Amino acid sequence: MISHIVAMDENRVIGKDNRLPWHLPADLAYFKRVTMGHAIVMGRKTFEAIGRPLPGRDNVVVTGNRSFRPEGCLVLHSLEEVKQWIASRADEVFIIGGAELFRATMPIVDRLYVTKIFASFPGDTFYPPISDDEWEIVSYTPGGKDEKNPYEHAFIIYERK
Repeated sequence: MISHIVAMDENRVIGKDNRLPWHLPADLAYFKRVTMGHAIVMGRKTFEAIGRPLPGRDNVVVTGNRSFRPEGCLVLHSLEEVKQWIASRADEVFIIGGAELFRATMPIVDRLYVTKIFASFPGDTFYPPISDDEWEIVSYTPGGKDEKNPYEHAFIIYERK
């Protein structure tokens, strides 16, 4: 199936000035372990902030510009190209970002891996609302606050009701 994977704070902030306002190694390691060997799908801003394809993942970028063609990535330019690509999928695919792409794909996704950080940070981009009428928690794992991870957090998995 197709899944969203995202880290957000108490107010659903997912970014500030194209960067993350927090640093949580535990979440980066979780993201890496979960996405390893799988396709990750991201918008242009997300790819740009990363700068290069993530190793061990099949990197996919969704942007319209046909001149945008970073090395080591599949680029999907239209709603038709994205659906056809989605239609052939068999393994779990991860949409990793861009509030815009998260919004565009919410309807074809059946699972959300949400890392909730229990703190508030400056933010200018947010993950959309998760409807209680549409989603329900199927897994919840408290995270470990320590010297490397300065905030309480939790790894949550939602699936459709």
